[PDB]
Amino acid sequence: MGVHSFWDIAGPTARPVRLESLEDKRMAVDASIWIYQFSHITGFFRRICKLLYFGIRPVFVFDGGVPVLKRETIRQRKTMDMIKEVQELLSRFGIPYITAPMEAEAQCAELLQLNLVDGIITDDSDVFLFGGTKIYKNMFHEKNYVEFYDAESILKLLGLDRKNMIELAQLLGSDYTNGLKGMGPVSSIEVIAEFGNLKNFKDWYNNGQFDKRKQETENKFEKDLRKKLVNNEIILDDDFPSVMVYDAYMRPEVDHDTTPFVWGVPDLDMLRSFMKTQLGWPHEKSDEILIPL
DNA sequence: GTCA
Repeated sequence: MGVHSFWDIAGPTARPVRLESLEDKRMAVDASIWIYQFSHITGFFRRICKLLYFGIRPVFVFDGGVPVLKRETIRQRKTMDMIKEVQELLSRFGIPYITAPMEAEAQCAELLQLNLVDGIITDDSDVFLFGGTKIYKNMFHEKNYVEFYDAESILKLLGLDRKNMIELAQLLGSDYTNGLKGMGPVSSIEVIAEFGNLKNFKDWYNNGQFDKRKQETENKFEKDLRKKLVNNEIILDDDFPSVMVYDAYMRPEVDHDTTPFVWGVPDLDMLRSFMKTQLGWPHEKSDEILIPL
């Protein structure tokens, strides 16, 4: 997920962290993203166990609904009784969960900004756009280490602040915008490097679009860029950059609740029962995995 | 370099 291929750009700044080092950390986890995949009880259970195995204290976050901007965009790119059975599993695991007003990602970012969590576990790079600043990526790949990302390293090493990343999304694409046809990680980062921002990029493109001369006296990088935008027949309007896309990312609907989370030990019997009730499990299988933790 |  995320600004399409934004992870490609943020990429060079990742720093590998052993999962052992995460012991005792309060971590926001976007639950809705998991439900949108996972059978739905099995995946949760495995992932939850990996989490607890390493001593992570997770807070699961759920969507309170999908904003209109996100609905349109996903559709174009092409029971909730499952959500209950999973909050059942969580509660029986002692793990707290909240339902956000709108987006789990944006809410997750707010938990970090309020010191209710230490980091965000996510593979959705839109979390940077909503202002998330301490991201753990590839938590459920089969590895012993995870990739750590923070907004400061991105700032110092790449020269990209939060506004820059929202404008990167309007080139690359994301949960809110399709980006521009023909634009990927490298064209997009270079457009920001050359013009600083999208207004100067639109201006450069409209001012030379029919002025016969400037097009022949342009740098090579420009000459190739103009070509690609024209091949794709792109119209840079007064709608570009989008003010509403900027607004959805900069001020999303979020729950300023400042009440610290509480974590309980799991319950070895409520879980063994649970899995039997639903997944046709024995108390042998259940106990063998859990009891260690 | 950008997409199956």
